[PDB]
Amino acid sequence: HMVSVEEIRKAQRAEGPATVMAIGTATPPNCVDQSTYPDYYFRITNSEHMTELKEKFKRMCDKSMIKKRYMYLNEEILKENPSVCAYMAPSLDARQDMVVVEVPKLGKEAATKAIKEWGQPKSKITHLIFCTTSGVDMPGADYQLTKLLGLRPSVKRYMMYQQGCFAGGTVLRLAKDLAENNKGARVLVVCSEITAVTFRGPTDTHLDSLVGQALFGDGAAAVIVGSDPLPVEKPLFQLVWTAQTILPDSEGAIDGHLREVGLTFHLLKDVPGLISKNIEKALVEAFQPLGISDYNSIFWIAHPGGPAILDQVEAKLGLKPEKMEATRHVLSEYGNMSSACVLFILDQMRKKSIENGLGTTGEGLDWGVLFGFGPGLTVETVVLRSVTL
Amino acid sequence: HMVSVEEIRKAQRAEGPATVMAIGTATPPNCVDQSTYPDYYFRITNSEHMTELKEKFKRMCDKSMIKKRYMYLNEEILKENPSVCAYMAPSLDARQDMVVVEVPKLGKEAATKAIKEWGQPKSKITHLIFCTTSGVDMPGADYQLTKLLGLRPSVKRYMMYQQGCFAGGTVLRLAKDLAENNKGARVLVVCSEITAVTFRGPTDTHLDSLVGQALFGDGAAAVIVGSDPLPVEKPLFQLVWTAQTILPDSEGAIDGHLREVGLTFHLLKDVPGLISKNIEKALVEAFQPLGISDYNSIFWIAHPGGPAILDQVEAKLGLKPEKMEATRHVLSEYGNMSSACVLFILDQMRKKSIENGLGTTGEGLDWGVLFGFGPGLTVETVVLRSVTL
Ligand SMILES: CC(C)(COP(=O)(O)OP(=O)(O)OC[C@H]1O[C@@H](n2cnc3c(N)ncnc32)[C@H](O)[C@@H]1OP(=O)(O)O)[C@@H](O)C(=O)NCCC(=O)NCCS
Ligand SMILES: CC(C)(COP(=O)(O)OP(=O)(O)OC[C@H]1O[C@@H](n2cnc3c(N)ncnc32)[C@H](O)[C@@H]1OP(=O)(O)O)[C@@H](O)C(=O)NCCC(=O)NCCS
Ligand SMILES: O=C1C[C@@H](c2ccc(O)cc2)Oc2cc(O)cc(O)c21
Ligand SMILES: O=C1C[C@@H](c2ccc(O)cc2)Oc2cc(O)cc(O)c21
Repeated sequence: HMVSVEEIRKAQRAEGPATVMAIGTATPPNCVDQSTYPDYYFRITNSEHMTELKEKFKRMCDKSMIKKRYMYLNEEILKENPSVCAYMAPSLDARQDMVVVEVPKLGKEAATKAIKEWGQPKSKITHLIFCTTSGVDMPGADYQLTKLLGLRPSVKRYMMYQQGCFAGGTVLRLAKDLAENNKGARVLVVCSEITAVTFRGPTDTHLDSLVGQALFGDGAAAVIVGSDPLPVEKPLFQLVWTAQTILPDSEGAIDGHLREVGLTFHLLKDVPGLISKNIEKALVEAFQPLGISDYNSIFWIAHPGGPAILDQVEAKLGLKPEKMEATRHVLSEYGNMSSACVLFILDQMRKKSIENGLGTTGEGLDWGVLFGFGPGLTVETVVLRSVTL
Repeated sequence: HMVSVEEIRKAQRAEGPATVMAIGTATPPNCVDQSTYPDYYFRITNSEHMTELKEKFKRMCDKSMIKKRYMYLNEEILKENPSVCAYMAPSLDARQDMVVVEVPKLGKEAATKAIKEWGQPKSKITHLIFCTTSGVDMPGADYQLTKLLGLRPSVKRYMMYQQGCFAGGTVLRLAKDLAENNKGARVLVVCSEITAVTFRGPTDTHLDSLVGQALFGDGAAAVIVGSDPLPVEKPLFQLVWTAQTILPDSEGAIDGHLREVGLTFHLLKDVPGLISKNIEKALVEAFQPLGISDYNSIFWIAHPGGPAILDQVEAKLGLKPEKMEATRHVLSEYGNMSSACVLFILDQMRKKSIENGLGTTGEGLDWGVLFGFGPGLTVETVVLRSVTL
């Protein structure tokens, strides 16, 4: 017969739901204690004379519910790059020189761990999604990671630059379509974030910049996503349904500009209220079609943008305190790692489910939700199904 | 009745091949004559003393096979922004201030034209892909376009930043999977490119930067992509098959770095040779499964990185001179508009096929190829099917 586009389409598409088959995570080695961060930060920025501001920063750090963060930046690198320690000094070239190298390097560590868990040859990776908010370059971090891992030159790449904190949801929403539309496709997904682009000295004029310095940390996370798993692959979660929305009345709530001074951060106090005001509508869109209206009966992964977002969502919906445990655990041990955070939380939930002998990767529950929150104000929703242990 | 993930997946997916249903294009109003550009360029950058370098640049402009380009930048803006006219003065903030506004605005013009051709309500747009190599911001150009067009707030966005010249292929590879995997999905795709980020003054120390000043122009293009066309929709092309690859021995052939001086361009003389040496392998991977080995029997869309790429591909494959007509037409009337170019060429091919009464939107042929070329060195391949006129 003559080959038709309709015959090609039927032969090239996959049959089953996109399935998470591996999760790996990595951090820079420099662990920074939150209890002493105000002293460390005001010292390495030569800002000890700003005593009232330091008291404000101490309250921010004490309320952050962060115990520690990992940071590529250390005292030696800051002494070598004093423009990065200024509040607002031309410093983008110094910051780019760091993150164009370190972002794909950290992503390589996470990716190697995901590949090791998957247990399949890396020659079988057909698609790569690389996501960061930390620097840009051409060719991108996707190309650098392809070279570092030795993936096939014909890997289909999606380079997601300057995305922000909702993009852990965005990469899963993308991976889902890549895996489900392509028979055989195995998608490597990497989110890698390094705060060397946003770190800056303190000022009393832009207190929202200081909130960033209290919350943001470094990390990379990788997942393998595919449809129609082989018997030798080990499913962890299914990706069921996705949505992205812009919240009403949220213009300018979270803004970030890449300038000569690096990545600047603008943050309205309305963000927790905006998210908690709109979250039931997002849950109804996702769960009404599944016949689910009890949000204490699903497992939760929420981007921990800060503890006020988690507290206000929990209070608005009446989530029991157990629901945010995995989310709060990652906020505690790592801080806000922008796009990577919800992937660390998915890993933490699988890990705690195994440790406590629960019946599924979703804390013994069947259905789950993953939320990303970021610039827009954008909300990403991913509906998840757990796998039985 | 308990809904299963397998039942959701079956109801959620589209049936047929991703179909281009509209193409719209837009350029800035300032038309720049290539025959006078060396005198304009050397004057406005205060470089008239560099008489030997100006003769070199005249030779580049004369060989470029470009007649004119459209540029957001004009004499008035350049006099207001002397930092942009230096080879390497700090200028990123002035260039960002231009392109963070102008890229989505030019995108809107193109998108409005695509939506008009499509003839459906913009409320039916489910997915938006925005692609640019010109600036970055949070929220991104995708958010700004959603606001400018009044798209639904729940439009699923894919913000493709700092991609480079191959990404007109990339956005079609992405749109194909979004349209095919999602019943009812209608994907708006916008590529918008503004050279305000790369424009800079001449120096004999970086002759590859001067090549960029001869070739790169501004423009935006938009397509609507969907599966399962309604009877009131009008298909133009089907997207059949896609590939991305990195060419062997091509490391550093095309690089671009975002610095305090704007986007810097590095370009090896190796590029045309690398592309022509590797293009047949790309064609065999695409067309041998379709039983096609005569590359004069398919319609051609090639990213016109420069005339030397097109000349060396044509000579390597023994293409008839007519095959590259639509591609050279766009190069002649618009220059190299990075990711947008191949979409202008698809429009030009449809327009010439109508003007000349050919049987199909692909110059009367059934099968076609679209190539993107850019940093990596990356080659994007898209196999197309035309539609009858
Ligand atoms: C920062 C945070 C941990 C502080 O904890 P808290 O429970 O609010 O404690 P407080 O209300 O005492 O706030 C601490 C201080 O930070 C200030 N602050 C909080 N959010 C701020 C913002 N967006 N801009 C400026 N200052 C802010 C408060 O005004 C307060 O100052 P004060 O003690 O001098 O009056 C908490 O407000 C939070 O998690 N906010 C959400 C952060 C967010 O939007 N995340 C998304 C990042 S993309
Ligand atoms: C630029 C171009 C139009 C010049 O036309 P050409 O006649 O084939 O080349 P010529 O040998 O006459 O080149 C003219 C001048 O440009 C110079 N030149 C061409 N490509 C160059 C490069 N990549 N870097 C530096 N100089 C270059 C030549 O050395 C020559 O200088 P000269 O006249 O002082 O000797 C052509 O080389 C071209 O299309 N090149 C491909 C551009 C490319 O790689 N595109 C990708 C963009 S991302
Ligand atoms: O400025 C930043 C920093 C960035 C980031 C966080 C952690 C990290 O490791 C690297 C980068 O996250 C952000 C997220 C935003 O929505 C807006 C922003 O302005 C920023
Ligand atoms: O430096 C640039 C400019 C950019 C561009 C072209 C046209 C336009 O209108 C806007 C930006 O295209 C590029 C494409 C590349 O592969 C590498 C590059 O370095 C560049």
